[PDB]
Amino acid sequence: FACKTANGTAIPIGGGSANVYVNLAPVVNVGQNLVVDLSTQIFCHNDYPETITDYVTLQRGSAYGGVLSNFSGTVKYSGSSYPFPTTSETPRVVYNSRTDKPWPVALYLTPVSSAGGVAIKAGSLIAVLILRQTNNYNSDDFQFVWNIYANNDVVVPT
Ligand SMILES: O=[N+]([O-])c1ccc2c(ccn2-c2ccc(O[C@H]3O[C@H](CO)[C@@H](O)[C@H](O)[C@@H]3O)cc2)c1
Repeated sequence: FACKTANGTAIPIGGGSANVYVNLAPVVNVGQNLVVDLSTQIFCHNDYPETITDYVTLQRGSAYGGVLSNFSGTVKYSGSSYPFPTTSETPRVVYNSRTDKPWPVALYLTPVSSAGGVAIKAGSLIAVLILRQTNNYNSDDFQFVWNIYANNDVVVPT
């Protein structure tokens, strides 16, 4: 089991950490959601699906910078939503193919009532998402740590 990113970096067997750079909607209104879709950013596969089934969770999602200060919301993992920043580990998604498969995570972030002007700064860290991988074969339990950076400013109109 290993993963790769839309920025051309990787995390091999055994886990590790990578950076992800996301283009964000430039304007988000109070009462609306900023969508941060990681399924177009992070892709993983199973290295021996003939005999092994891989299990993958979002172990913890943490907010930083302008997301931490100016937004609330949810994380959608494989069709179900949970609070973000996270308060538990999600259920598992099965990886059962060598073919790249997106990691089905997206953040839905809404501005807090006090937000206005530049709410997320270009280049800044917005989230850290920990992917936990196990299997039905051995006792491997690996963390793939994804540091999510904004590529651009996000403005919340007054
Ligand atoms: O039954 N056999 O004959 C048999 C069984 C296993 C075999 C082979 C040949 C290679 N392997 C093998 C390949 C990869 C492997 O672990 C990595 O990939 C797993 C699947 O993605 C993942 O769960 C692990 O955490 C680790 O990332 C573990 C074993 C033959």
